[PDB]
Amino acid sequence: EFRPLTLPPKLSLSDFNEFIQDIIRIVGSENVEVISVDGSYMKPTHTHDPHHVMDQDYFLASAIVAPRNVADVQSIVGLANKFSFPLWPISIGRNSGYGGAAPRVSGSVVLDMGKNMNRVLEVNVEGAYCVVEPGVTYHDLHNYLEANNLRDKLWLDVPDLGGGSVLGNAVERGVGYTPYGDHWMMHSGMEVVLANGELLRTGMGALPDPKRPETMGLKPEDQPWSKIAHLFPYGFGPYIDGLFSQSNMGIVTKIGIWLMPNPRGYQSYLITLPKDGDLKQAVDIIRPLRLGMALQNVPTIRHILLDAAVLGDKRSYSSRTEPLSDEELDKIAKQLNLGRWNFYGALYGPEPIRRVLWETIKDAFSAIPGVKFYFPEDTPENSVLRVRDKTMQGIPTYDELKWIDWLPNGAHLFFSPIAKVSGEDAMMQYAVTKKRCQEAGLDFIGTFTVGMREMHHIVCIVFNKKDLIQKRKVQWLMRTLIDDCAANGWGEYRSHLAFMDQIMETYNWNNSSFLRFNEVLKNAVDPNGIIAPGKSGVWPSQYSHVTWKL
Amino acid sequence: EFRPLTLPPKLSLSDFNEFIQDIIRIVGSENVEVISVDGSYMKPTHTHDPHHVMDQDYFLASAIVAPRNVADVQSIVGLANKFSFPLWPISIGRNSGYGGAAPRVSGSVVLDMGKNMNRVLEVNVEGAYCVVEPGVTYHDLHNYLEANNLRDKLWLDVPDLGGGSVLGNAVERGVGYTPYGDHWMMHSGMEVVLANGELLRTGMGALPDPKRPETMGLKPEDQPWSKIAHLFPYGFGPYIDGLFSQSNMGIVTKIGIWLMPNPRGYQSYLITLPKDGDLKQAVDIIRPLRLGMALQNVPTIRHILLDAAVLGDKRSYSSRTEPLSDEELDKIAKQLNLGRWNFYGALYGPEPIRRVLWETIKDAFSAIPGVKFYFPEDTPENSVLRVRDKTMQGIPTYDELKWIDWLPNGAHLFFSPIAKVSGEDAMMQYAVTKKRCQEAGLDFIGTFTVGMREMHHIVCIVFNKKDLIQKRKVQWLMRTLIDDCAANGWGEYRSHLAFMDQIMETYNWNNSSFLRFNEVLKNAVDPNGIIAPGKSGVWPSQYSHVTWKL
Ligand SMILES: *Cc1cc2c(cc1C)nc1c(=O)[nH]c(=O)nc-1n2C[C@H](O)[C@H](O)[C@H](O)COP(=O)(O)OP(=O)(O)OC[C@H]1O[C@@H](n2cnc3c(N)ncnc32)[C@H](O)[C@@H]1O
Ligand SMILES: *Cc1cc2c(cc1C)nc1c(=O)[nH]c(=O)nc-1n2C[C@H](O)[C@H](O)[C@H](O)COP(=O)(O)OP(=O)(O)OC[C@H]1O[C@@H](n2cnc3c(N)ncnc32)[C@H](O)[C@@H]1O
Repeated sequence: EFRPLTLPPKLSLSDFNEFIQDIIRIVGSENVEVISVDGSYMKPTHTHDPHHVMDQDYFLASAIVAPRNVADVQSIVGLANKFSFPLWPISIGRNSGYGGAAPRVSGSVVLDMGKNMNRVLEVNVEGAYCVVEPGVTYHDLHNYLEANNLRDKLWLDVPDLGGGSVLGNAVERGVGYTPYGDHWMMHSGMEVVLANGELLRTGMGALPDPKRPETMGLKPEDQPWSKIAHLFPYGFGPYIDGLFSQSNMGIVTKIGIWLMPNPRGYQSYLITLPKDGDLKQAVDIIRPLRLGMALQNVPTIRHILLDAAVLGDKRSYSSRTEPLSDEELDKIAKQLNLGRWNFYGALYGPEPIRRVLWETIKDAFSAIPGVKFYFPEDTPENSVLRVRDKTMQGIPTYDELKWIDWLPNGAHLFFSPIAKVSGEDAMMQYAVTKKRCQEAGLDFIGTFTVGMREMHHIVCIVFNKKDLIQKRKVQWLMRTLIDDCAANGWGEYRSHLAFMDQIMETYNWNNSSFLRFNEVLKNAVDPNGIIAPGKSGVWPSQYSHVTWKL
Repeated sequence: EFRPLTLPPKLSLSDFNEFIQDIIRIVGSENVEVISVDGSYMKPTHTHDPHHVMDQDYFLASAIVAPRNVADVQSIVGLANKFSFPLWPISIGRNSGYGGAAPRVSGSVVLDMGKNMNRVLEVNVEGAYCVVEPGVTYHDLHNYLEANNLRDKLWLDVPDLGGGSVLGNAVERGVGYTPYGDHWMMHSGMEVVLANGELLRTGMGALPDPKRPETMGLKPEDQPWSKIAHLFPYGFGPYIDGLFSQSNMGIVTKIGIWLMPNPRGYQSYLITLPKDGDLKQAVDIIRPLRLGMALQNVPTIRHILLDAAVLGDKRSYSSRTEPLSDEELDKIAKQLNLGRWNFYGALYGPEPIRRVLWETIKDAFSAIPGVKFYFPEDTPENSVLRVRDKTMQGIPTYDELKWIDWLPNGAHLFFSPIAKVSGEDAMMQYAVTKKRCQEAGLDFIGTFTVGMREMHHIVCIVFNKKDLIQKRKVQWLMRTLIDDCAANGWGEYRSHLAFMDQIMETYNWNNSSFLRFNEVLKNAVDPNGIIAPGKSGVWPSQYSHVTWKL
């Protein structure tokens, strides 16, 4: 196709054309869209940032290509090398709040790996795992399990929503809510196309399945894995798996994810915490309970405005233009039957064991006056618990999409520091975050998701994506929480596109030895710097720091 | 000093002699030894492989050097990059069975990091971790907890002996026997000196601790870590940590390791299995018990001779010079009241929970005919249950050292394939391995250790290090088994010095793609190839493959 809206850097129009002509020859014109519209969650955009904090067309694709299979990927990459054409690989592109499917560098070909590379590759029962291609959503896989009577033997692990890529999310090191909630941790045996075009599998993926007649002359892409590939991550030698999560080191085409066996007993629950300051003692209680396997999963501590926004928009609670007061949140608390904070957990296993745990948990949260315990049955039917009852047993839902509409043309953006699993520290993070929010005039909205020794603090910034004063005030808000949080020893675990640079600039111990060593590994595997340049602040040498850093 | 037995490649007497006087000026002569003796476990050698299968002097150092502090290491690294000198960084060198301290390339300096770098830097109770310099053995750290009555709050996780380096083991991807047995996956935040000489801290350890008067003007090395440095491995960006396990990509100077809080109740146990055959049905039972969480640690499945060898040498069972018959092991089994395979585990937490689990396990294993269940109390003073009942609660011990002395000049070598957790696979592998040991004229000795979805199969080759006819047969055994298991789809998880190249060539999916990529990264970060050339079969460009591989 003829003439695009932004060309990649140093590339003439002539080339872009002799390039996209060559891509069209391989993939067919059906699998190429050249850009010369925000959409929705269900039909996600592949061109730009749908919850945009910078101008709408700031991070913008030049093309979008949907490779049919692994070989088309090698063919594309070969070409990208020949033309020095940056590539932005996506799986589903539902990475909203972090940029969605937009390229960090405008002009890049967005690689729609998920459109056609779709297959649930294997579901293995006795080894309790699955292999997945980029195009399998959480829902795709769920329906795979149901339509195979498999929901009786194995369970999933889902984020808040069901539309996200299984492998896409995992390489982002994202987080879910059962005992198998550490998604990256649950991987074994990845397949990757390298910057140079070669296919690599990792771990025991590197151990070939022994020759037999059935598998002869199969393209490497299409070859089976040897037994232990998806059972043991480490293989032998240096353990390079993690070079492919939050990286531009590779394009991931296959991943193994371990699936949790049906526990033979399930029960979700809600603990409501009356006062705002009950976060402090709550976290303090969750701490020995996490480290000692009374809490089996990844429980969440939600802010009252998180649940409030799922149920109804802002305009239905107050007409005010400024943020909500402390009295007015107690009013939304007493209203919905929730606390200021709300702690959602789940128990897994046979009744005998659930029994003891639950008494231990109840009897621990009892030192907080006015506390209240609910099973899903006890609550209203539109309740958030009644949604997370599904979420913490591996069932994909979409109800939690509703909080994005807490403001007119709603858009979210995550500020995601990590805090100690100590009540003192969590308050500190809160008060530091809560303060700047009120300065930018945003309401505070967030969850703590409870890891073993860590808490992901998801500060949910919603903003009117068509209010230009406010978008700029969020930018100022973000850039400041980052710096503030650092000045207090907190770094963010994951980053939006426009804060990649700054957040990375945050981990500068010993004069940025981490980024330097990272850069070194980038230039070695991607000589011409074509895979996802700029991702996580890692820039190859042909991209000037002065020109490209934000 | 002046005249070693072996110079490194390409390096003159005069050059070596300058390097050596130079190193002496930094570290002091009482930290430098030039070599111009096999030691014990209680005092390990630093020059060569003490359980040598190759000639005794085959893997040999030109000298040992012991840096006092991290700056020393940098200084040394810089001399090595100047003179083109191979380093071989150890912590303790108790890698008996895998080469001990021996340098893969002879003429290397062995860097004894543990001799002075020695300290438990931290033990944090709320965080339930520690920070550890290379020299902190398991016992050392155990003793550190006792001197602060922390034994009552925090528990270790330990390998079969107490001598190993906490981080030595950890970066070899070692294994122990509590809920915390996967040692590598219990690190957070490590410190590395790169081949270039620059100091790197990984993960959150790259977010620096914010400034305050009390820490002003400290060298990088001595600086505190930010609050989330040993709580959250991932940090931000590409996750390089695994690049430093079982590789030559740096010298580790510190590490964080998670510590398990006292569970509040602990019972260990021995289930014995009568027939050689029972191995099969046993493993099928393990599978759901492991996968559903009835089995909380890494339990092991032990071959009779291992136990037997703990209790006396071979000469204490038969004057036989050749392998013990199948029927003789039946005699031995009954002799000390064990089965032909023995299962050891433990239960963690309060009485109510342990009960329910320890029933779930009784019932499951009872399907095996002639089964028998022993708590520690039920067995004789000398028991392996008694030794292990300490081990699966993080107590250092040394009893299991005896089995090394099954044969007159007993030395052990490990063959370490992974197996699925399936009785049918386990049996196939066992059969492949037993057969070959037989053709080699050796007693088959071995444990499976139970990972969640895989089994570590340690075939324990013990042999008489002065028998040359035997040395050669173990050499034939090892190399035959490696291949055999590859032909049946099974890779080795960890390697001895003499088998590193071969093991790697086993992981040759898609025309050795895994090795090649590995070599790229290596050469990038080690322009001069001075860090441990040839570990894991990963050779820098200056080391020609023809000259250097076995
Ligand atoms: C809006 C929102 C988001 C959200 C959430 C709740 C709401 C209402 N709750 C989440 C949660 O509970 N847990 C979680 O991890 N994320 C949460 N989010 C954020 C986000 O929506 C989800 O994480 C979502 O699953 C991520 O989107 P997706 O799975 O579609 O990933 P992607 O769009 O493809 O892009 C992710 C990044 O990964 C890299 N990538 C992806 N595939 C490849 C391949 N195969 N090769 C190389 N790199 C790949 C890209 O760099 C891209 O930036
Ligand atoms: C003889 C024996 C061995 C044994 C065992 C039982 C017996 C009777 N049981 C083991 C077990 O249960 N689990 C396990 O993982 N290993 C077992 N072994 C083997 C061995 O005894 C122990 O594993 C021991 O812990 C290993 O020795 P050590 O901990 O002392 O390690 P090292 O010799 O100092 O070094 C080993 C390799 O690690 C790399 N290394 C070490 N230090 C560094 C630094 N600081 N930087 C970078 N790399 C480092 C080197 O590659 C070195 O060769």
